Amino acid sequence: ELLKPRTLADLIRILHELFAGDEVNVEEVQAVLEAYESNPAEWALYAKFDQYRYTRNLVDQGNGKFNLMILCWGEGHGSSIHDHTDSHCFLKLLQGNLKETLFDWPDKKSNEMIKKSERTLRENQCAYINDSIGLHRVENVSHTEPAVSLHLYSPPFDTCHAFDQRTGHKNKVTMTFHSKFGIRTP
Ligand SMILES: [Fe+2]
Repeated sequence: ELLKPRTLADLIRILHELFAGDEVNVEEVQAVLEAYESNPAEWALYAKFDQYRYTRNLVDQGNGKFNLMILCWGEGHGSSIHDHTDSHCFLKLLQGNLKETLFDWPDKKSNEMIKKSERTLRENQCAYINDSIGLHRVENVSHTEPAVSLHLYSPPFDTCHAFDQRTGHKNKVTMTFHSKFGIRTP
């Protein structure tokens, strides 16, 4: 029975229960993420920014079924176009706005990937992506407001592919945590 999380802690407890089994219910997960009201005090600790690019901050390793991490996007910061390694990927805005651009999987040819769709994700909004849906690029296009987001991936994945918008070629990148449980990890 899905309850409203009062707090991040609560949220994380509910997530552990939802992931106790081995097959997830995406809707239910998205609904509890959406229902958590962003409270900066509760996650301030994980919101470590870098001047030059966005940072991944590990919050919870999830008894091995999922990662939960906070990302921090300075003004004009953005990701590349990427997939999610056959995993589920939820994303909640805790603060600010991100622009998400979805691409279709490139065909084997070398041509400019073309954007399926585009949308702004607002605070507390929770979005869901997986590889059957497509690839996406997330950016903070704001010139004045940093953005912070909450990301859940299940199962956890170390690496993903990044795509060249031009040719659609892809590289395996190994995602690195800026911090882990509130501790900076170079
Ligand atoms: Fe992503």
